[PDB]
Amino acid sequence: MKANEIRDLTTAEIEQKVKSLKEELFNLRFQLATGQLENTARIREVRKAIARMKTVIREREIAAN
RNA sequence: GUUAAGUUAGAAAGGGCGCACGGUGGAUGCCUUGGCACUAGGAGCCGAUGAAGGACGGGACGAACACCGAUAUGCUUCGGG
Repeated sequence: MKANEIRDLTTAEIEQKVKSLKEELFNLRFQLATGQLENTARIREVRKAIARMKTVIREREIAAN
């Protein structure tokens, strides 16, 4: 997964992919708060995903600049 | 069993001296995760590309330490295991 963010398209698809898993994160926090989420570690790994694959965007932008 | 007058062990409310067994308390013994004085070498600055230092906040519960900064208990990317 540490490579796919570079391998796939430059910037376009990562954007709505960010918004999609941010949707997932919001849903995860809501089910956590109401006390129904089971697979907890999902909450960690989605945030890790967000961090890494917007870090990729930042480094790509600065490198291009 | 009476006179009569003489003589003395006897006691324990409690207490004193030793003996035994306990409590408390943290002395002494032993130890060290800290500290002191120094030797040899490196280094002797940081800051508007925002410092030193903080407040606030981040974790599958929530406080505190430590780490971190809304990419928040971390990440990408060269290595070592």
